[PDB]
Amino acid sequence: TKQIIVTDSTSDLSKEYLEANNIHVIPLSLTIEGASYVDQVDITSEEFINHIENDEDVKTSQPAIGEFISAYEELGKDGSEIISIHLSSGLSGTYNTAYQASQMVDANVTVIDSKSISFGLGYQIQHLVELVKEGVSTSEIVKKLNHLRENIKLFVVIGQLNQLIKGGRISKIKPIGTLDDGRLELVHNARTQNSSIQYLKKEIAEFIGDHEIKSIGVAHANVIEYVDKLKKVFNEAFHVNNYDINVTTPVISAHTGQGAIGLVVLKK
Ligand SMILES: CCCCCCCC/C=C\CCCCCCCC(=O)O
Repeated sequence: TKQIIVTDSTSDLSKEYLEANNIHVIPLSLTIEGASYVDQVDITSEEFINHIENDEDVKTSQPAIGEFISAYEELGKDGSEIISIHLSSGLSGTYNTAYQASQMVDANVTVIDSKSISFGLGYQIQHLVELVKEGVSTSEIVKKLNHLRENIKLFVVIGQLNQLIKGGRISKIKPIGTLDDGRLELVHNARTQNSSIQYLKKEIAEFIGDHEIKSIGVAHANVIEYVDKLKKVFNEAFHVNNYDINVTTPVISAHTGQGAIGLVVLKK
């Protein structure tokens, strides 16, 4: 009776969490100097960083449609519904490909465009896990996640602007972007790591008003010291109880550059 959850490799949730909650991941790939690697299957994050530091060209790719078709038909084998939630259609063709696959299987699959990435997607997955445990219908789940998204704010501080430009995801010093209905918009330029954090503090204070923070996540492109600077400021400003912190997946850092951070705040 419980729906089965599928996602892609861009949520930045821990492997322990994904495995513990039976979340099936369809991974994206990277092409580095003419050779491709499935993220976290054929290449580790340490290995990826070594390629980047060697000035190598990197591109990313959505999963092949056949990977979705195979997964959906197998997971649906006993008649269970599948809910397949993906990073923003404004950032990747993954969602569209999942939808196409859903029209080519006998299984019953509902595909959701999260309009987000990293913990913005991850927190939707975590809420989805809870709704499935509670027995909520798929149609109601879709509506509830739409409401939840209005309470998520995502910022990214770009590590290497030239990488972001090469990757093509811009829809509209340290550049700072946000997602606007799933599309990446650069909204501010900060002069330093420290000043970027002051900007983010003020923007988060504006976003939350007198609301509590339910979850706060920071994903980072191999720069924990920058994350720690943010935690120190945010601990004083907002008295955060716990952060979700992870090294971001190579598919994301391929676009942001090394030294980037992604801040995600879910308000109550
Ligand atoms: C450092 C962690 C940052 C987390 C927030 C990222 C916000 C969006 C900004 C840039 C990342 C873009 C990733 C695009 C992946 C495309 C995959 C594909 O090839 O289809």
